[PDB]
Amino acid sequence: GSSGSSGEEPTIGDIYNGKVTSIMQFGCFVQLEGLRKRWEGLVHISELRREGRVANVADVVSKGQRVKVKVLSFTGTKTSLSMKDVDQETGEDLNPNRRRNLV
Repeated sequence: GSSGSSGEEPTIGDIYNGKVTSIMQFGCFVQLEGLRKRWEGLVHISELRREGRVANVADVVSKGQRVKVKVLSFTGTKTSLSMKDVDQETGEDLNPNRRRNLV
């Protein structure tokens, strides 16, 4: 039937609020809030700081700390999230330009 109002699943390009549940030596798992369907994504070490040299995620994020991330792409049981893209102040979109990677 003709009906949308998507909500259960996250929207690509949109920003959402989350929190770090597990800090991995590489990245950190951030759980999304609000959405009905509990979604848990992971933030690679490349999605923390700008093109440079990152020491460790430990200092980058804490356990049970509230953070703002953006829905990069959603596919089946795979939910991506970006932190550096979402300013950790007001949650503004720090992505003026971007191009797909693979289809």
